[PDB]
Amino acid sequence: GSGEPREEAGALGPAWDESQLRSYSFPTRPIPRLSQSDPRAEELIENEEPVVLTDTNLVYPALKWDLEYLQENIGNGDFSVYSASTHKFLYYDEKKMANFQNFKPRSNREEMKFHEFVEKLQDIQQRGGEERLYLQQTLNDTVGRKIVMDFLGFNWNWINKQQGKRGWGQLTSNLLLIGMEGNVTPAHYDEQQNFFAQIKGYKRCILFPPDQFECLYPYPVHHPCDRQSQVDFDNPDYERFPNFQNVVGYETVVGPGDVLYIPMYWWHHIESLLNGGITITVNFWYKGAPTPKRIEYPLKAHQKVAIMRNIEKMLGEALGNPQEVGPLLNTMIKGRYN
Amino acid sequence: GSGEPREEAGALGPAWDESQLRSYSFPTRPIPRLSQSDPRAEELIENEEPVVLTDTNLVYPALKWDLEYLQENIGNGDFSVYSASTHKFLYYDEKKMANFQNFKPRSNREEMKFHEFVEKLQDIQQRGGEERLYLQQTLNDTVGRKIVMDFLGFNWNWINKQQGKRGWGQLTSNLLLIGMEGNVTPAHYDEQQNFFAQIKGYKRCILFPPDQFECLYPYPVHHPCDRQSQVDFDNPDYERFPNFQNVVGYETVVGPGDVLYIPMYWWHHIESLLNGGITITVNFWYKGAPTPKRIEYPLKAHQKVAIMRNIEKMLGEALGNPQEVGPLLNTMIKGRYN
Ligand SMILES: O=C(O)Cc1cs/c(=N\C(=O)[C@@H]2CCN(S(=O)(=O)c3ccccc3)C2)n1O
Ligand SMILES: O=C(O)Cc1cs/c(=N\C(=O)[C@@H]2CCN(S(=O)(=O)c3ccccc3)C2)n1O
Ligand SMILES: [Zn+2]
Ligand SMILES: [Zn+2]
Repeated sequence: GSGEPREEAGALGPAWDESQLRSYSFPTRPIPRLSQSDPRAEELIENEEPVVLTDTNLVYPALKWDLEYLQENIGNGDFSVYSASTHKFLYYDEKKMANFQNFKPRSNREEMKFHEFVEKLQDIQQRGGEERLYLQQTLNDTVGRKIVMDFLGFNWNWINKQQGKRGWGQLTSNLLLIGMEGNVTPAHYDEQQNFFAQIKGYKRCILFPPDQFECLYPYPVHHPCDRQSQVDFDNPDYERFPNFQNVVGYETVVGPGDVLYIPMYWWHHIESLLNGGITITVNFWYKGAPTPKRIEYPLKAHQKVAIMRNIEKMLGEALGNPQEVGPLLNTMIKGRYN
Repeated sequence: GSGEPREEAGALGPAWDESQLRSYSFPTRPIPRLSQSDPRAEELIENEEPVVLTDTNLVYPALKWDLEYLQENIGNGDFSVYSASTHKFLYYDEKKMANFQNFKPRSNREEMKFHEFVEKLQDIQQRGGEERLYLQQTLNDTVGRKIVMDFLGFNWNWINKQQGKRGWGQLTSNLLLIGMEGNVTPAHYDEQQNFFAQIKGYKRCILFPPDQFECLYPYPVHHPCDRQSQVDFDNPDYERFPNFQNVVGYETVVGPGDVLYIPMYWWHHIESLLNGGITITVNFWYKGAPTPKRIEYPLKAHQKVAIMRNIEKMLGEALGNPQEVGPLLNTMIKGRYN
């Protein structure tokens, strides 16, 4: 999967061991770890394939970040902090909750100050509780001068050259992620290009190419969990999701200084290693390049994914009610295309 | 189904008996036979429900038509004549035959003069052959003066008032249908409003409302047999088409002078009665009224049918190949909406 664990400099031991990885039913192949100066890494990014770049220095000034330094300097703004009773955080589109009245939400959001999230995490650790927290906040203007200086110290030269070379849209946001050990963001896909810059701790990243759509069974587009896989990776229901027995992933473990390119529409399952301490990540999201004027066949897998999304959307509007999308689609194919 | 057979005037016996009707697996209810002056008949047509009008005099001058009079006066143009080895005529869109290379056609068209079709039918009857023929030709300018006079004698006053009252488009064509006894046009639906004017002989008409789409399993839109039911009414495959066990039809027998309104998108199965002689029919097709500017919910069944047709069409163009429509639709719903 992730290969034999890397050895940290200065003979400080292995960065992790296989007992910090969760157990799943599918095989994986390693994502390549390359230098940013390696043309193989440019070839991968251009072909919209994942790659771990080891030496971008993208967030070099942020490698000194921890909770004390952040609490001291990140400012007095509000931070979105997500809770969870188990290791799996259950995200959902709150705007789409109206369409599914029989939807029980289980990972609630709560805005708080940074110093509150820090002492709330210290609250849990000593009381021995099993509640998990996950801070996920877009970096804004309300951060202190020191964080602004660190932010200005990012390798904007390298990443801006990446944005122009690939024809991507401009940077949409930076997401700061601080998570507890063992936290799991379940498999889902995003519609923007992602540079996943690891800062503190180690995160296991399992990626699935867009052509695995058939094996990962995303929720209906109108469901609050749109773009998330319905499959419970810890207890896969092979009767509902038989092609999950065919899924093959791409796996890597990113540590401080690593930058993982997650191509747009690629599924990713992200977990903070067991017993590995808190994790810190900053993401760089770019809107993908505009679709070519004339079409090249055969279509890319992510184009077919977008086609399916648009059919579901347009059908929900045409029928007036997203709940009728399913029965019409079954009416369309039953005994005609299946 | 069609009720007890009507008694012809002058004590000339029953117009038909139940032994001239084919045997099928589904129940039926009678289509109402009404006077054109009956408001119930106007209510049915306005609600796009079938009705048999008994006294339109729509094609009154044509009631004297037979093969001798037609051969004498219909002119020297070409007439499309369809052949068939069995009673079921297998029509298909020749333009869509490219998409389905593994399609074997079994009811071939052949253009000929009217006098040839007449003596070819006399050829078959005396040689005892089992080959069937079905003349289906749009009436054009190349018809003799006498047929023009008969055509001018149609009740244009009544039918034009119908066209304006319902907001329909203008008349698209008149189809002259001359068929042999026992001929069957299998179940299919049309996208225009139809006034089905019976002239000679009797035809059993079995209609299914558009909301029976699920029970009648039409071919893929890109298939040459688009808009036709895949179900063999003489040997229904309940394993492929389980909801055909739920279908209920509307049934009637039309004779000379009867006009059957077949509403747009209504399925119809039309058969010339066994041992009943040749049949003559003229159809009047009108494009339906333009769809209302703002939408009224819930949708009509035929609107959902049109929605499904457009998804299949647009998907075939987007993917570049109609053969990929099926697998993408299954990919879309398998384990997500089913
Ligand atoms: O725990 C982890 O490390 C894994 C993890 C935490 S958050 C996350 N992803 C996201 O938060 C967004 C939500 C929607 N998309 S988006 O449409 O591309 C977009 C991008 C920019 C602005 C708005 C929308 C990705 N991942 O994968
Ligand atoms: O044997 C019988 O009596 C039954 C029978 C014989 S032919 C027939 N139907 C048709 O020939 C057309 C083919 C396509 N449509 S259409 O889109 O509405 C249309 C209408 C006008 C111009 C062009 C297209 C109906 N039926 O039902
Ligand atoms: Zn994501
Ligand atoms: Zn028809």
